[PDB]
Amino acid sequence: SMFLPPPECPVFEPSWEEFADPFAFIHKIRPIAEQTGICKVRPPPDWQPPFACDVDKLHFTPRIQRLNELEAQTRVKRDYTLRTFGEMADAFKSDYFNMPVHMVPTELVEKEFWRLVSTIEEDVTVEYGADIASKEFGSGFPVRDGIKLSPEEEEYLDSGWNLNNMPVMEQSVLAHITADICGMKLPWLYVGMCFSSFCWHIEDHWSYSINYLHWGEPKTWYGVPGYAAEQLENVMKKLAPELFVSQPDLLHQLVTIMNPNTLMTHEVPVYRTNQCAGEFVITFPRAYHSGFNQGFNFAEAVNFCTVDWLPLGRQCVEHYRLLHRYCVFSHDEMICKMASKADVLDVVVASTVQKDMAIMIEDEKALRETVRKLGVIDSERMDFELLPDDERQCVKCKTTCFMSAISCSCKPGLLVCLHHVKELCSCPPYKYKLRYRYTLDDLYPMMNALKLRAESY
Ligand SMILES: [Mn+2]
Ligand SMILES: [Mn+2]
Ligand SMILES: [Zn+2]
Ligand SMILES: [Zn+2]
Repeated sequence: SMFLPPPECPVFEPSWEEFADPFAFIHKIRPIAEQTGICKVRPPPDWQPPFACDVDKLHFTPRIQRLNELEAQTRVKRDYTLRTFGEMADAFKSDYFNMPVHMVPTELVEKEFWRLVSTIEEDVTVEYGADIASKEFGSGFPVRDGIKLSPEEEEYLDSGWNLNNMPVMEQSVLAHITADICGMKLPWLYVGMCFSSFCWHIEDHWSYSINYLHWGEPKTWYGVPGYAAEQLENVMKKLAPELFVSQPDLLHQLVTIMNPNTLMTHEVPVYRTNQCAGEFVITFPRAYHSGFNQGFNFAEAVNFCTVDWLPLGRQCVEHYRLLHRYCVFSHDEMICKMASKADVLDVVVASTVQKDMAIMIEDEKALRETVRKLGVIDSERMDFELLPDDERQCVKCKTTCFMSAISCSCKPGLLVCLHHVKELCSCPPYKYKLRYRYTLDDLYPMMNALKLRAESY
């Protein structure tokens, strides 16, 4: 067996005026949608981006998936063409149900999915496609290519809802990141089949995500609001402890399939939706989500960060430190990069960055005072943004260092963040050097530039 479908998530149907600005729309729906974690957006009937591709020229390496509840799976970063994958996907679904592919009820596929993942006797293996856009397999949305585009492609080129543009818009904050973060700024393409699934997870740095289904059979989603994140994690720790062990890298992250009825039994609020072709699903910061595909389909997704997200982004990095989890980027480095470009920032963006920068400065001031009281006296300015990431992680908590770090000449290249001064080596702290990006005197004028920009209006 029995599956009790969770209640439906909110469905929004914006008008052309409401739809025009994705960021103003996401802010409007936020009080409702953040209570459910996920929501569905039906674009105006006439917003129809053109989907065109040669199924024989689009190639990808499929990923093999075992369908077992509570079994550890890895989040990862053979060859089929889109045609041969489709033939395989259709033959599979039609042979599974002994029915024509389009006649299988969605409620049946859902009930069946939850039955097959819980039955030990069932050894069902599926395949899917998951990767960033490339020359072998590109974006489902129109992109500018040096290739004459049709007027139908031209009108959707600059759309805020074309997922290639969403990151580089001025109401976004990940836009400004100069560092190589391919996984978080570039759209991901997903080629699905019946029962291929995405395990329970949250986005890196508790970011938002937006997902468009270009074509094919529906994608079923389950979502949990951000406020219930720790409640969900506590349920998962009891039922699957193996998933919560410390991992060697970000590549080695462990995720699992878990029946939403198990979460619902433990008082975790869960919402569902069937996303159909031409619809968007938006996930809110720290909102757990999972789901599976109903059949052969093609989706495109991207992470994004609004001004609303900035304080949660800072709380996330603090949460990664407590867990010894690797960061994708330095949150402080992003803030300082935006401060250095205060003159060209959006006014609402400058105002919000200024507020996070004030917290960063006061926390930094307190951390430096504490390390000075531990006996660290020597200091030297260091341009942390020039170091590759693997060369600036705290030995203890793995945090990406930017504002400051502690080094000792006895451990060349090793760094600790200012929370872990006692974890570097056995030398007395007078042998240490405080490496800093900026003095407090450099920071106050950077924050003032944001204030001037924000007060202009
Ligand atoms: Mn099974
Ligand atoms: Mn996701
Ligand atoms: Zn640390
Ligand atoms: Zn030492």
